[PDB]
Amino acid sequence: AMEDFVRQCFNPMIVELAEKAMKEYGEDPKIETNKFAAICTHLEVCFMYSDFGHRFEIIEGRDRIMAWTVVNSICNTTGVEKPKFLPDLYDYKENRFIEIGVTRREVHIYYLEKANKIKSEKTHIHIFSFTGEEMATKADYTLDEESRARIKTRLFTIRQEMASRSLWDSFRQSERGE
Ligand SMILES: Cc1cc(O)c(=O)c(O)cc1C(=O)O
Ligand SMILES: [Mn+2]
Ligand SMILES: [Mn+2]
Repeated sequence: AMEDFVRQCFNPMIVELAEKAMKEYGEDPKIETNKFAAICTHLEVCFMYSDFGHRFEIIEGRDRIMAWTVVNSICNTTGVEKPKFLPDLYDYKENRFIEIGVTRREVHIYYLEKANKIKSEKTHIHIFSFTGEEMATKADYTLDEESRARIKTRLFTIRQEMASRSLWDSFRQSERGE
C-alpha cells in the first residue's frame, strides 16, 4: 500500500531517483517503504525549494560525483568553506549552502539534530514538518511566504493522503528517512 502510495503521488523522476539511491546502498523500497516515502518527500521538497528561485543550485538528487563537482565548483568561485557533508542547495543571493530537513517530529528537535550533525559548518538550516511548522537558522526562512506556503501545503497533503490510506501512523512513528 505504501509502495503504491509513493508510485502514485510522486512524479516518476522523484520515484526513480529515490529507488535508485536506495538500491545502490542495498535497500529494497518494497521493504523499507517508509524510508522510500521519506526520500521521495524530501527530494520533492528540495526540488520545490529550488524551483521557487537561477537563485538556487540543486545539490540533492545528483550522484555523488556530480554533487561534489557542484560543491567544489561553488567553493572555488565564491571562496565559501567546503562542507563535510553534501548539503541540499546553494543560495547565490545569500551565498550559503542550505540543508533541508523534513521531519515527522517537532521542528526544534530535528533542527537540533541537524545543527549538531553539521556543528562546524556555516550551512543554513531549514526544517519543515508535516504540520506546517518550519524552523530556520536565525529565523531567516530564505523563501517568500508563498513559496513556503506551497511546500507546507504539499507536505500536509502527503500526510493526509497517507492518512486516507491508513499509512500515516506507520510513517510518523518511523523516523527513517530522517
Ligand atoms: C537522513 C538524510 C537527510 C537529509 O535531509 C539529507 O539531505 C541527506 O542528504 C541525507 C540524509 C542521509 O541519509 O544521510
Ligand atoms: Mn541532502
Ligand atoms: Mn536534507
